[PDB]
Amino acid sequence: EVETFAFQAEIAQLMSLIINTFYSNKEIFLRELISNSSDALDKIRYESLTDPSKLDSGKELHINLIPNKQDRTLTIVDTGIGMTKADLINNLGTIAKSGTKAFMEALQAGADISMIGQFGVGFYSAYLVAEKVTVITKHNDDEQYAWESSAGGSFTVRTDTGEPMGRGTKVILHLKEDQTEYLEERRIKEIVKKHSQFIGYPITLFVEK
Ligand SMILES: Clc1ccc(-c2cnco2)cn1
Repeated sequence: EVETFAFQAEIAQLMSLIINTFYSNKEIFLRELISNSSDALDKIRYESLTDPSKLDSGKELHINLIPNKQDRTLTIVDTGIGMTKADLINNLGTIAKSGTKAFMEALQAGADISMIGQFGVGFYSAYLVAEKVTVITKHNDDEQYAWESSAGGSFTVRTDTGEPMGRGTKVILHLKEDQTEYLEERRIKEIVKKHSQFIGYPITLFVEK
């Protein structure tokens, strides 16, 4: 059973700007998604300080980067707090309407796309490199769900029958044909070292057969 939703107009406009603006510094998508994972891990860690049972769904707090050249996907997995169905529908747990308003003002006031994370909407930088994004998520208080969008003004949500996750979020980037450098080990390592060197969780770059 698949539910299809329209993006709020302001979010559709944000996505269109990300997809259509000429902007060469696309590699920041990875910094933004790793930062979101770190924020999600901080949240479950904080809850666990007063309620250790919050980690019954998984004690390890980490980030995995999983390239797959056969599927043309880069997957960012974290064991953070995850998202409820309501969070997914409400712009993946962001205040994206107000964040977009500020971001678009800043761009007209001199800012560039790399600054997107200062406005709480860094997730959408995935569309710098991905033609489709799938988000699989499991929060302690809800079931496992899959969100997906190829932009174009709509997203879907369905219960996920795939591999159970325990707790956290998996962002699957279905890369554009001309963006496959982001599956190359040396390129990913370079981006992590440049932009994510102070993230306080282990970031494991998986290798391929
Ligand atoms: Cl990641 C990103 C890329 C482009 C823009 C933008 C806004 N206005 C023109 O381009 C914002 N964020």
